[PDB]
Amino acid sequence: QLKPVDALQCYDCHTQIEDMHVVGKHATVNCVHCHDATEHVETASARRMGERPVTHTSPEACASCHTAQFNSFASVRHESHPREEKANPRSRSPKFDTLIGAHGFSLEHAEPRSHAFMLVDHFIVDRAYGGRFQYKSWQNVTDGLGAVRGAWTVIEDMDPTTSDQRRFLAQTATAANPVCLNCKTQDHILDWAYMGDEHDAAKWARTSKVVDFARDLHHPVNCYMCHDPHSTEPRVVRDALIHAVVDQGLGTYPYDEAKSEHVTLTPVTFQRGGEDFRKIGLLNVADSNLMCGQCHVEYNCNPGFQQSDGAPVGMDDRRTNHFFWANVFDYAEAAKEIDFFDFTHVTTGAPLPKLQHPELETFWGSTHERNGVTCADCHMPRVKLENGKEYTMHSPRTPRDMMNRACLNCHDGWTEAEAEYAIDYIKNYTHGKIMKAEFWLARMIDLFPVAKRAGVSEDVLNEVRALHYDAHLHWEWWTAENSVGFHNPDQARESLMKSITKSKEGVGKLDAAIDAAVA
Amino acid sequence: QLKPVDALQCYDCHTQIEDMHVVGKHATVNCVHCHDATEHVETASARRMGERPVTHTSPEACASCHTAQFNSFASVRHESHPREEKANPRSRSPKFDTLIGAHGFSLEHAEPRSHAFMLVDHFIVDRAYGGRFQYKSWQNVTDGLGAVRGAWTVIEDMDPTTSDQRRFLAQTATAANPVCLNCKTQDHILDWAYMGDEHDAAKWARTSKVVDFARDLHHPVNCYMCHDPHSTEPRVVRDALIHAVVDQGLGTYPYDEAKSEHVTLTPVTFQRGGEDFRKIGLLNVADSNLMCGQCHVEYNCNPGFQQSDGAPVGMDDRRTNHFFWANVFDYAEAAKEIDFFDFTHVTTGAPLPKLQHPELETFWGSTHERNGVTCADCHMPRVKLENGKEYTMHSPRTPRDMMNRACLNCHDGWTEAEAEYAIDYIKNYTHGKIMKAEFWLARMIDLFPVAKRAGVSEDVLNEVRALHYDAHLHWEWWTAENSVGFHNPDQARESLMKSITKSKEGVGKLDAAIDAAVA
Ligand code: HEC
Ligand code: HEC
Ligand code: HEC
Ligand code: HEC
Ligand code: HEC
Ligand code: HEC
Ligand code: HEC
Ligand code: HEC
Ligand code: HEC
Ligand code: HEC
Ligand code: HEC
Ligand code: HEC
Ligand code: HEC
Ligand code: HEC
Ligand SMILES: O=S([O-])[O-]
Ligand SMILES: O=S([O-])[O-]
Ligand SMILES: [Ca+2]
Ligand SMILES: [Ca+2]
Ligand SMILES: [Co+2]
Ligand SMILES: [Co+2]
Ligand SMILES: [Co+2]
Ligand SMILES: [Co+2]
Repeated sequence: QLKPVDALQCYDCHTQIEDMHVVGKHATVNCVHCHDATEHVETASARRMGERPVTHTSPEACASCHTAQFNSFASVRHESHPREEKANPRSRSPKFDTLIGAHGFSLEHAEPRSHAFMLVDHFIVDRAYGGRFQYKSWQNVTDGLGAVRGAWTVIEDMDPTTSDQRRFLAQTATAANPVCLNCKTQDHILDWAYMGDEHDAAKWARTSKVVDFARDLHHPVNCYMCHDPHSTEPRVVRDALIHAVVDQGLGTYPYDEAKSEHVTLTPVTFQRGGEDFRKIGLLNVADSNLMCGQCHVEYNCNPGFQQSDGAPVGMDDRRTNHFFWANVFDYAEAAKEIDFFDFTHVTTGAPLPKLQHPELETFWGSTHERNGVTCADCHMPRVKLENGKEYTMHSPRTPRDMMNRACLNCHDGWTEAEAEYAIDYIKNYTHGKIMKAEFWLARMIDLFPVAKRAGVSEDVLNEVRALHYDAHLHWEWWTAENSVGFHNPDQARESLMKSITKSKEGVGKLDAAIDAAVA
Repeated sequence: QLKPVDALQCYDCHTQIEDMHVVGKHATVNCVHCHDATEHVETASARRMGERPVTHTSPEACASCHTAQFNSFASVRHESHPREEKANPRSRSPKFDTLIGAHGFSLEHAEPRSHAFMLVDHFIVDRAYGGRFQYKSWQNVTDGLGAVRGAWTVIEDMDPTTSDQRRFLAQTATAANPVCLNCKTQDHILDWAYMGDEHDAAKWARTSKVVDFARDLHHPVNCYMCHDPHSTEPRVVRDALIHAVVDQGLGTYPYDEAKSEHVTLTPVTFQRGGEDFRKIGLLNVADSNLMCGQCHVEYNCNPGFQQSDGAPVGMDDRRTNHFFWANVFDYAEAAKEIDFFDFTHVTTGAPLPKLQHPELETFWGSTHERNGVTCADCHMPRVKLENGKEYTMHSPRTPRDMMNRACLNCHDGWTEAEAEYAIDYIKNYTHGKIMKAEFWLARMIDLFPVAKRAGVSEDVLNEVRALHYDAHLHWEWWTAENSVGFHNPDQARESLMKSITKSKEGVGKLDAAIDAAVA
């Protein structure tokens, strides 16, 4: 090889970048590391892009100076069970098939594994692209580094000649859409307007042909999702998160006004031909809660339906790219606010929300969050070295693998066995309430066809359908959320007991109605 | 089983015991645990003992209520190399046979092993009783609990019919005498007057037939050596220690007057027929430096000779039970204060001191000692229990076995590997200097016969004999001291460098004199 460009020349038309670049810890880092802009420079004016310069979005673009963080970022935790289906007695949600009915998640919902695989896994999961995309080889499942280097080096398209979403295997679904990708990659960061709105400068939008968009995307969880590449400063880039914090007025910590003042997101808008195009959110502190909260939150990234009239809410509507940014007890109200539900249960006919990994919103208010602990403290701490610069690890994983750093540094009276035991006590307890919430909800769901077939009245079914909304929300939050209660045990406990209460109620109401109908 | 005695009835005559017993943590502990005094009570007067009560001196007498401490006390560290001779390229003093000459230690000087064996190893070492006492079987070498229960359960006497010290094997010596036993056992605590003086009330004294004494003795390092059995309070019982510290006013920390004020021995004297018989030294705090310094010090416990006139100093003289109570740099002067040396080197003719394990006097003034660390902090810490009362371990051993407790609790920036490495750095460095001090001293010694045979003058010989005393002292201190410099690395270094300097001077004078003599 690389030959530096004259950055001062760049600054002549890129004051917004200069202001970020010259002030930060990348002041000495030349644009050529991340951009090829020779023809751009030859052809541009301050008012005309000329040739579009290339922006290198590979995490490997950072590995020439930050190999340690890159290597950690690419690493694979073999102990994290790969491709393990949750609808399964060995996993999170043994009754998930009954509970979720014909939702796309019924086609496959595996447990999470290492970050390196996130784009790949998104592409190949059975629910996403109808089986269109597949590992080139079952051997490829191990290759975290190959995945980081580019999805398409390890997976393949069954039919590169067509772009339509269809099933290639009988038990697959085509739930993927362009919004999904925002939590898998930011390769498209310069090609996607804020919120995924259609925009003249945006190749890709909420309404794009997701198969064509998929083909343009390569790298998982880009290094620049958390670090501004020009200033180095901590940031978020995820549109829905900025929208929640800023546009919705909710603040960084919606349940703590002081903390929302202590931890700040400063939006920065970049323009195209003078029009607002894309945004980022500069953090005043490297708050991993927000960094991780770009993805580990409950969201819409899918069409749905309006609670008011059942009208479809398709990808063209911003509500299909939305963070609720709310705890489990506020979720129903948040969803009601945007007049939105995900799906109608196939058996019971109840409009339902569909819950996805609400780790941040669960973590809010927990003792750990109340005390200033962030996701990275337990999942992504600094390495420990007798004689080394102690950099931050970059592939988040269970604190079980690093108990001294993750727990024992703070809990200095405990042994590693005790700390793990405290984890398991909570997880076990919660999992037991999940099993009971599933038992009861499944009972209620199973009673629906009996009720309908015995001629139970719409009024009664409609009451149960209402209960089903809260029973479902207050169960699924917990199979969706991946800490099995650890992140907020009192909350998991209250919520799951609520789900069970609702479900028992619906069962009693169904039973009474069936017995009456039959009498 | 045991029936409690009427303590009050004892207290009528035993007023000092009452004072100690009723006020401490053994107030509820009946005399019958440690004494069988029925015939005594029936026969005693205010002044005559009458029938002698039995005192149970086994550590096992404490085990009924202090099992944890007893079990730890009896435990055996297998990794402490057993019966390993120091005069050995694999051990402390490869040139020891040259350096110590005809001294008794030349018959055997093994490295220390676990406390449980101390009395047995004293009885059976080749230098002690002419090989009279032997393990009943080589199998018995592992039996630490057996040894604690009584030496004579695991060892035997080659000739119970005679009491004279003589060799039963060709390469043994009969170095033992009754003073030795004070650092192996206190079974004889009621049978030995303070200092081992001949005394009407003492069955055993400095001048006793040691073989007869030996047969009267059973247990190692009795629990009551450090704990008063009546009050439970920390104490010492070793006469020569109390003599140094209290009688001679040298203080518990003779190099630190302020510390000697803060750590104190309060003498308590017990009489027999109204004359002073035995003493203990009650500690104001449980300072294990003083507890351990009952044994881990440099001492006389052997006949020797006067520096002034060469006259023998036999067991009758109190100097044969003496704690020098001096660091390596003050030792020569302390030996002069008692006009004493141990042996004449068989080759050089030099009067020499014989140095034995001066761990405490080495420890004085070390960084750790200065910061109030004690022997037990590194060698006998509390056990660590997740869920138990954490008692003190009671078989002292290398901190290598228990680094978290011994080192890493105070040195929390260090890993176990780092703390060991620091240990090894000092031991290696020190060992290196001991090997060089050996090389030079041996070279000096070996030159003496060449000098003598060349006709070198007594004046030159005498001057090199004076050098030998210090060359020896500043060498042997360190093979005697079992930490290989760790206890005081800067002192070991200065002193070993002094030994070397003296030896090189000695060699230079002998070489010059031999050269002149031959020419
Ligand atoms: C004026 C003569 C320019 C100079 C000198 C440089 N750039 Fe530029 N650049 C310029 C314009 C008018 C635009 C378009 C802004 C808009 O309204 O859209 C750009 C764009 C970029 C981009 C983004 C391209 C994209 O994918 O949207 C990059 C990464 C970029 N420019 C980099 C860049 C570099 C590294 C330069 C020095 C080698 C440089 N530009 C000079 C105008 C001008
Ligand atoms: C890697 C460490 C980078 C270096 C060094 C430089 N740039 Fe950059 N740039 C980088 C990325 C990954 C992106 C995508 C957007 C994001 O925020 O991550 C960009 C973007 C730009 C743009 C477009 C900004 C916009 O209007 O949307 C421009 C104009 C730009 N970069 C210019 C630029 C210049 C001039 C640099 C040398 C001073 C430079 N970049 C260095 C990554 C990296
Ligand atoms: C060398 C040519 C680099 C490239 C390519 C990338 N980074 Fe960098 N980074 C570089 C330097 C010399 C420094 C300063 C280090 C220091 O000691 O001050 C940095 C710093 C960072 C930081 C942290 C700044 C801090 O707060 O300590 C980050 C987060 C960082 N760099 C990120 C990063 C990313 C994401 C990159 C790929 C887009 C990247 N760097 C490339 C040198 C270089
Ligand atoms: C979107 C770009 C994400 C960001 C930002 C963070 N995470 Fe993540 N995480 C994400 C996905 C899509 C997955 C599943 C990946 C797959 O292929 O299955 C994960 C997974 C995890 C895990 C589990 C890893 C394992 O060993 O199973 C953890 C512990 C995790 N994520 C935590 C985490 C932390 C602490 C983050 C901030 C530092 C973070 N994630 C950001 C998506 C994204
Ligand atoms: C950010 C708000 C995300 C959105 C948008 C999408 N996903 Fe996601 N995904 C996210 C996280 C934090 C995780 C790990 C936690 C968990 O429940 O696993 C995931 C995980 C996946 C996985 C791996 C596990 C699995 O379900 O098999 C896949 C295959 C996946 N996600 C696919 C997927 C699809 C198809 C999406 C659009 C409909 C989508 N994700 C969006 C974060 C986010
Ligand atoms: C959000 C999920 C992140 C992603 C994506 C990347 N990094 Fe990171 N990085 C993150 C955190 C929480 C931290 C620690 C910040 C703190 O002050 O506590 C870091 C730190 C760095 C650094 C600084 C040195 C260090 O502590 O290791 C560098 C140079 C860095 N990160 C680089 C980097 C690279 C190269 C990435 C892609 C491989 C990358 N980061 C992604 C959070 C996140
Ligand atoms: C320490 C108090 C933690 C905080 C801070 C965060 N998490 Fe956590 N998480 C924690 C535990 C003990 C567990 C269970 C892990 C185990 O081995 O049993 C988890 C689990 C997760 C997971 C699933 C990981 C896995 O099972 O391998 C994820 C995806 C996760 N946590 C994410 C996450 C987020 C996003 C956080 C900030 C909002 C966060 N965790 C903080 C402990 C702690
Ligand atoms: C007065 C009639 C006494 C009574 C009542 C008890 N004891 Fe005694 N004892 C007495 C004398 C005069 C002596 C000699 C020492 C002295 O204090 O002058 C002793 C000695 C002992 C000893 C030490 C024995 C030894 O081997 O040296 C012990 C252990 C002892 N006594 C115990 C003891 C007990 C337990 C008594 C109540 C059962 C008791 N004594 C009563 C005088 C008298
Ligand atoms: C073990 C826990 C004991 C208890 C209970 C009692 N005694 Fe004791 N005693 C014990 C030992 C090991 C010794 C030897 C000396 C020493 O200080 O360790 C003694 C000594 C005595 C003596 C002799 C004191 C002297 O003049 O030399 C007497 C008189 C004595 N003990 C009395 C005594 C009484 C009356 C007790 C019940 C109240 C008692 N002891 C309990 C061990 C233990
Ligand atoms: C039961 C009949 C016991 C006999 C035999 C021995 N000890 Fe004891 N000891 C006993 C009790 C009930 C207590 C008090 C426990 C408490 O903490 O309240 C003790 C205490 C001690 C102590 C500790 C004093 C302290 O400062 O904490 C010591 C050092 C002690 N005992 C020593 C000891 C010895 C050496 C024994 C054999 C001679 C012995 N004890 C026997 C109960 C009993
Ligand atoms: C206290 C001042 C002691 C006197 C009196 C005696 N010994 Fe000793 N001995 C003492 C300690 C602290 C140690 C461990 C340190 C060491 O140099 O090993 C020992 C060790 C022994 C051993 C075992 C190692 C060995 O030398 O083979 C034996 C066999 C031994 N001691 C015998 C012995 C003899 C024969 C004594 C009178 C001449 C004698 N010891 C006195 C402390 C003390
Ligand atoms: C000196 C070399 C000792 C020998 C001989 C015995 N013990 Fe001990 N003991 C010693 C120390 C340094 C300590 C810790 C004191 C402190 O305050 O830190 C102890 C402690 C005890 C206790 C108290 C409870 C505990 O800490 O474990 C008891 C009950 C005790 N020791 C009993 C005991 C027994 C039964 C012994 C013979 C088996 C014994 N001690 C010998 C030092 C020494
Ligand atoms: C005289 C009764 C002693 C008392 C009081 C203390 N120690 Fe000792 N120790 C003594 C001897 C005679 C020996 C040699 C034993 C043998 O048979 O060889 C020892 C040995 C040790 C050792 C070495 C243990 C090993 O595993 O090799 C250590 C570390 C030691 N001693 C330390 C020590 C401590 C800390 C003491 C006070 C708590 C202590 N000893 C007292 C003799 C005596
Ligand atoms: C911590 C700062 C210590 C203090 C306090 C005491 N000792 Fe020590 N000792 C220490 C070390 C690191 C070593 C070397 C052991 C090793 O494994 O390398 C020793 C050694 C001894 C030994 C020989 C033990 C053996 O090598 O197995 C003895 C007999 C000994 N130390 C005795 C002792 C005494 C009596 C103490 C108080 C005067 C004392 N030590 C304090 C570390 C420390
Ligand atoms: O599909 S993702 O949100 O788990
Ligand atoms: O001989 S003793 O002092 O080891
Ligand atoms: Ca959702
Ligand atoms: Ca000596
Ligand atoms: Co599993
Ligand atoms: Co999931
Ligand atoms: Co050895
Ligand atoms: Co020795």
